[PDB]
Amino acid sequence: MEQLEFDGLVLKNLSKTLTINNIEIPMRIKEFELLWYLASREGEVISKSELLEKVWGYDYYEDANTVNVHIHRIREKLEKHDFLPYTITTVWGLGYKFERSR
Repeated sequence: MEQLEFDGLVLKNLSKTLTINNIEIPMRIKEFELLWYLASREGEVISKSELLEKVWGYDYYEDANTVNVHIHRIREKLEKHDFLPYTITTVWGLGYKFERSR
C-alpha cells in the first residue's frame, strides 16, 4: 500500500506526508512512520515494544517513552486541525490502536 484514506485524512507513504481535507500538515518522518504503521493495522492494538522494534528498529532512542510522546504529537496535530472521526486510542499498559473515534 502506498496511500491510505480515512474520511479526509490521507497518508502518503511515498512522500511520507499527510493531508487533512487536502491540506498538507507538517509532520516529522518518525511521527508519520508511527502513524503509518498503526493506520496500516486499523483496529489492531500494537504494543510499545513492537513499535520500538519495527518503527525505531534502525533509529535510536534513550527512552522507551519516546513512543508515548510521538502518539501525543500525532493526536495533537489531528485535533488541532479539527480531524475528529479517527484517532489513536491508548490501551493502557497494552499498546495503541488507530481506529474510528469511540
